[PDB]
Amino acid sequence: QYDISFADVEKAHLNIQDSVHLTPVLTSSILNQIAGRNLFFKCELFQKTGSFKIRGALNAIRGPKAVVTHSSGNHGQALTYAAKLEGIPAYIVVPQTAPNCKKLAIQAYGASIVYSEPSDESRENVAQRIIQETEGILVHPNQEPAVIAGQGTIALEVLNQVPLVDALVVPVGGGGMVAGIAITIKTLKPSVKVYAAEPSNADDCYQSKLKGELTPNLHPPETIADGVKSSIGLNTWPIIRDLVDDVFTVTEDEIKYATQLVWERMKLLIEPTAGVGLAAVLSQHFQTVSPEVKNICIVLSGGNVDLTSLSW
Amino acid sequence: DAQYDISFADVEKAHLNIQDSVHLTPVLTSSILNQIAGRNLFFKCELFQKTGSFKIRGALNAIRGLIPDTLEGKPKAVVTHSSGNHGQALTYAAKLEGIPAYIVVPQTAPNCKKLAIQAYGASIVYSEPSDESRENVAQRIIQETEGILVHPNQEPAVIAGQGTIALEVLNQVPLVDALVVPVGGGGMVAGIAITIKTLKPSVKVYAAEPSNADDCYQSKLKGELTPNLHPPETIADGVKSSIGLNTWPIIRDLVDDVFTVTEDEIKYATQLVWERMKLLIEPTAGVGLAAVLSQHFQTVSPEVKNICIVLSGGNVDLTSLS
Ligand SMILES: *Cc1c(COP(=O)(O)O)cnc(C)c1O
Ligand SMILES: *Cc1c(COP(=O)(O)O)cnc(C)c1O
Ligand SMILES: [Mn+2]
Ligand SMILES: [Mn+2]
Repeated sequence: QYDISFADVEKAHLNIQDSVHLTPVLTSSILNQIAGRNLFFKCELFQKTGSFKIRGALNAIRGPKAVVTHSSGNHGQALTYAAKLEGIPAYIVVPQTAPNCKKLAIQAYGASIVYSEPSDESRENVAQRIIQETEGILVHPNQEPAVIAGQGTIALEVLNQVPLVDALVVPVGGGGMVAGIAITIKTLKPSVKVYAAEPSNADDCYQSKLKGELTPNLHPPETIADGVKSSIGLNTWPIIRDLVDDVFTVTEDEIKYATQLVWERMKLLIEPTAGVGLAAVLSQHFQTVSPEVKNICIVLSGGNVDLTSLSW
Repeated sequence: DAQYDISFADVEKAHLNIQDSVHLTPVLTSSILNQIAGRNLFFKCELFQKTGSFKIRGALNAIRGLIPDTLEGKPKAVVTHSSGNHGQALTYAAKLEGIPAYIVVPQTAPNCKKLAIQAYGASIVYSEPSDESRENVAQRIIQETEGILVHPNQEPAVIAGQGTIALEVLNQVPLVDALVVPVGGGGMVAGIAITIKTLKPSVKVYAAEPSNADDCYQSKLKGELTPNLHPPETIADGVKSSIGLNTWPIIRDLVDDVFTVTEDEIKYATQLVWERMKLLIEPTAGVGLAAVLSQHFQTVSPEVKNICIVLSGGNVDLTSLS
């Protein structure tokens, strides 16, 4: 047993497969050619709300005076979405350095926005400060086990969509998605590698694997990947420890290079957090992954990006 | 003499000629866009095509047509004039086939397209942004290189290649009711019309065009070719060309209607795809959606429900905006 069950994943599928897009897998010949593998992009940027976070947010909501949470943007959008549908008012704690377009999008989704400082701590606290003030319930971005169940239903889709899939490269923050995916993937096929991808400026998931024990960022990460700044937690760590095959960390310049490659060559408007998976596959350290592993599916997790970035 | 410069047999042959090198691009949908439009829209995603637009189909078909059974008589060089996208596609096509490319590009053509043409290894030669200057400069470069002109939209093999878009859509959307196609020189909408009217003429073919460059509209009203008096100025930089002698007769006979759209309408539809579909189209590719959202398209019968819009390109500067 881990915090969520295989069973909890299918019930989440059936609980959200009525308002959730079975998003496409797109491919790319020029990108297949720079990798030297056969890349398959799971396009979760096309999802309702702009990222995969509608799954866990719907499933948490289905499966209250208010609902409250902390977000850099995505969960705060997919929660406020799934809660507006049930008439429930919503409060969203969002770091002050957090993306301006993910802020404006949360208010336009109806909810009250309250600014915190950028950290797992300031967030996880200015969150319970509103809970006390509103008597609302909390829905947690990656540790709440309904939310973790919502995201494993990415993995079911990928197994059909890519019949002959060799590896799933997944961006990790709190690890809700990559853990939720490993709970699902590793049962049905264990010759399917599960690689985690993560910026070097925020390498708690790599450090934890190196150390063999939960090793969170103790300084707030400075990284262009605004959506993976969160540390992995207690529920999701065990799964990452046992079922994730490796972790690949990437520099700011690798993330920026690979996100620009998806914009320019694939014409997909991903947020830079979604370029981390590809960054990992194009890395010096990935060029030594067994040439047997050919069929790499990369999760493009979101497209909630401000149409005016540092244009860097 | 009843024959147009191409038939459907040319399109099926183009498909064979190129299918091994061009992507069979997806047809994506958006429930929020269907809501705004009040129709079921199907976005044929030619921005995912190689070189970032559909132009690779025609440029590759024409190239392949120029190469004989032995190496003898193969072109020394290929020459064209282009606002950027045909230049790219021809350079890439010529590169696969080991032929040198010389592209004549207007100075005022987008920088990203100029950079792309150079990245693929062409020599770029600059002209004024007019139909006439593009042609005279390209004729100078032909006489100097002993090269062969592959015209952006009047060459039959290019028209035939762009028509393979319609072959795929017909497969991808079984109960398609209409195609909407941006029109500049008309190679693309002529090859589509030919293909759609030959196989399933109950499907509508509609041209979409900026009102700032409405020579297709005005030519259809008059019943004769009537180009733009002045070079057209519009944010839809891919469709400033005028229609020509080879595409005019097909557009005349087989294109059902022409919808013109304002600059603001093009801007708005383009932003709507970027934000709502997360698809990086260039403004010329928002012309078809602008047209479906226009006041005037409101008189398209409610029976014309399943509308396929060709998103023809994704070649836009990322740092450049407004
Ligand atoms: C939340 C998020 C992730 C990572 O999910 P975790 O469960 O936090 O690992 C990756 N990409 C995007 C765009 C996200 O919003
Ligand atoms: C060239 C082009 C068109 C117009 O094609 P024509 O055959 O000249 O009508 C439309 N959209 C894009 C992106 C183009 O590059
Ligand atoms: Mn981390
Ligand atoms: Mn015109």
